[PDB]
Amino acid sequence: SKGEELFTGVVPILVELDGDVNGHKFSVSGEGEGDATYGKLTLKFICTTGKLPVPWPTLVTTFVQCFSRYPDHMKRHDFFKSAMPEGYVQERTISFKDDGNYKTRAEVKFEGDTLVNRIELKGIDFKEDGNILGHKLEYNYNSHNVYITADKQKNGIKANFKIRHNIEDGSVQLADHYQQNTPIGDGPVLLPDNHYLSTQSALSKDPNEKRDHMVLLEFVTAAGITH
Repeated sequence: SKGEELFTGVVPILVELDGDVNGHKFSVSGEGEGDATYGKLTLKFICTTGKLPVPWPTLVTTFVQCFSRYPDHMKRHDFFKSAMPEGYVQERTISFKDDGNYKTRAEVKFEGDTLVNRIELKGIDFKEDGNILGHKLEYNYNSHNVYITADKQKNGIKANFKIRHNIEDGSVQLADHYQQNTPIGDGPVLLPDNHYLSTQSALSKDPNEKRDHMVLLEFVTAAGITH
């Protein structure tokens, strides 16, 4: 794709989110960089409204799959880069098992040479002292597979997957994800064969940062196709 060429080096990233979860209104700003050659993401997020009213891990998937490493032999399946620079809309429903749900709508596109992810998040149906609003989730993150399929009538893709959030009692909080992506621009985009993205993420804290924040290091590789 022409789009793919925009990602052969290190690209700066900005993330901006506004959220409302059970009437708790908040905003997050993130900065960092992506190196799709290595499937690599490094960012730091800050809650600019004070304390984040949900656990940081619950927002990781919402906070740029154009930075996934597509093996050369899978180039023709990379929708995400193909939509650039004009970008794509990304919508999800995230269903926290036996708790509430997030619905997210984001636009991912270049502003100059910077890759931007602007998100609106709405959460409803949460239990006041469930694992989310009760802040019972561990500050860590598991490794997943994101299953992608073409969505031809939308000129885009769908994804489904199961995120597992460890609970502080040793249990697990499932977050079912359903995702739809639609290109914004008029250039050709790639409609992929079925495949998946293999993810891993590490969460940390900046020892000098007293605002509520998250440091994220993530690696993602496309897989599931042999030739």
